[PDB]
Amino acid sequence: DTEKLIREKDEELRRMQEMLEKMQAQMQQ
Amino acid sequence: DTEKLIREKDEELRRMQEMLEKMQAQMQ
Ligand SMILES: [Zn+2]
Ligand SMILES: [Zn+2]
Ligand SMILES: [Zn+2]
Ligand SMILES: [Zn+2]
Repeated sequence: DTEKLIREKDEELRRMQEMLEKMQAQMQQ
Repeated sequence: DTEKLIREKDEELRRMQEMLEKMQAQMQ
């Protein structure tokens, strides 16, 4: 399914952005 | 205690490095 494929990939990208965000914060505080 | 502190900070960087590697591999 094409909408499901876009959605699953987009969520994975969102989860990775959040991880990077949490990592950068750890190297600050 | 300085050696213990260095290892604990190293463990945290390794965990971040390892998650970074999973992201790059995952984006294949
Ligand atoms: Zn469809
Ligand atoms: Zn997106
Ligand atoms: Zn889900
Ligand atoms: Zn966020």
